[PDB]
Amino acid sequence: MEKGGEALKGLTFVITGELSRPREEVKALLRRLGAKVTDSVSRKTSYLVVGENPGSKLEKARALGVPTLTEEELYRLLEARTGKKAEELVGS
Repeated sequence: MEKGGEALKGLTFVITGELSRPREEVKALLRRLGAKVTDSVSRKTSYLVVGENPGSKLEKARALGVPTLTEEELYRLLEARTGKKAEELVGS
């Protein structure tokens, strides 16, 4: 009876321009995860998904004070909540 519904919701994720990779695919699953996402910074944001390495996110992902959100946590609760591979392929 307890559906819970609290994977990683209540958090926002912003993508610096494009992070240097497909930010629409990961964002298409983020919304499905209940959590919200953005692509700008004014104050209420200050949350970015660190996926790539040399991604353009190096600006908000490095942040000399701003807080960045590890995309790993998003990748965890995603599978830990989806119960299936996020790629839907690869193998085993």
